[PDB]
Amino acid sequence: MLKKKQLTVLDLHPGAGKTRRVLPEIVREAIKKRLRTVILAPTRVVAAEMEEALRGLPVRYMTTAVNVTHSGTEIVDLMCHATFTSRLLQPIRVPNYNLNIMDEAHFTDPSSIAARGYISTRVEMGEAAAIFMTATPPGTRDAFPDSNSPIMDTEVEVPERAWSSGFDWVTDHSGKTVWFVPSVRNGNEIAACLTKAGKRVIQLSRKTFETEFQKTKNQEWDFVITTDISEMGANFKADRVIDSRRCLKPVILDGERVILAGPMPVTHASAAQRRGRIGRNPNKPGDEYMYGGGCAETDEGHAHWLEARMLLDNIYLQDGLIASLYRPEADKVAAIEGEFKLRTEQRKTFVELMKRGDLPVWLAYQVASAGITYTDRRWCFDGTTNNTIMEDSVPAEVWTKYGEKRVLKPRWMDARVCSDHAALKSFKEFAAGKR
Ligand SMILES: [N]C1=N([C]C(=O)[N]C2=[C][C]=C(F)[C]=[C]2)[C]=[C]S1
Repeated sequence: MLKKKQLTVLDLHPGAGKTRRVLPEIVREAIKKRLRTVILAPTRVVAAEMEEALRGLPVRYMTTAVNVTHSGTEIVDLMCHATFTSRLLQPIRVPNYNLNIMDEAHFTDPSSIAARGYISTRVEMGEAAAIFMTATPPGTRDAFPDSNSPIMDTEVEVPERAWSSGFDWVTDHSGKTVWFVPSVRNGNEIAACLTKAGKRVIQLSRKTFETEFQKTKNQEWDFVITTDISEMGANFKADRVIDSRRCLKPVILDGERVILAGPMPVTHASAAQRRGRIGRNPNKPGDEYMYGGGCAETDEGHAHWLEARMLLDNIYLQDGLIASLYRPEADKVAAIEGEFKLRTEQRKTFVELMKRGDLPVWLAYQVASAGITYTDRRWCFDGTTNNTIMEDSVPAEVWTKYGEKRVLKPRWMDARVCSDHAALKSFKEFAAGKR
């Protein structure tokens, strides 16, 4: 496993003990063999759970989610998938790790796909070893894998809007339910319907994840309404999962705009991870999984794989060489390796637009490749009339850094900057030059 030139996929079923049992054994062996090691966590929540499982082992936590005093003698580093990809992109020196361990290696965010591509390329070159830990590796076709205890699987119509009748089974339940919705806006509507019926609801999404997840431990709740982010190792002490089996898919149209297509079916990997939140306790057989549609390979042509190539084309590997995507997920995009490689100054703009600007990868690339500098926000206002961003069915307006009231009409339209109130508020602040 730990020998150079080897990539191992640790594919034990969900709840089999990959993080709490297998991971500390691997880390202990890596420290014994003097292997400079990196452990990659999908989120800050998982990074905190990993510290608990690794307590007593000398690990340098490169995240503010863990409060530890490092001795300076650790040869194992732990950081989030995004942090690893970010440090590779920035001028900062990243050690050439002998062993690369990725937990929740099924994560399909652009920085996670790019991290897999880089690490797998290093292993292919015979320079390093890697271990990818996931119950659902890329290409998996089984939405119903093994579990610690039997699960009641039921195909049923699941609401995606508020309802007045026809779904008594949803509210008649007396336990705790984790409900996967296709979007933040869809979750808001269902959460309001359940709150009106007397239920205590917590909502989770990528932007509110660390703060709102704490509420699942600190208070009594009846429902957790979440997007696909809870597929990445978040654990709940729940009795039931309700799964719409739907997700939004960012799609690049004619290479000039990004729309959020769907809702459409999730992959089998996503369905298995959603179901995998329950059936984890061998002492409580009969947790329920209610599912509202079929699976499909909706990752083919998904913007995230093209965005992963934009990231990889701008990471130094060796001379003019470029890291390829991890082989089982390479056909998800039709791209030319190196097509997105930027010159030094435009690359710095690209990185700053993502890191400080908080823009999606595709949108950051359009701005940087056009030769626009980070602080120049004229492009947020000079697009075509069809790129007008709407807020409450009326064009969104902002006061520019010059003091002029203008309609938000970006030269490149990426639907992710206005998919919910929180995203549109952050994009308005960016267009106004507030960051
Ligand atoms: N899962 C769930 N539930 C059911 C149960 O647990 N059951 C049992 C136990 C034990 C035994 F021995 C037998 C059975 C409820 C709620 S959640």
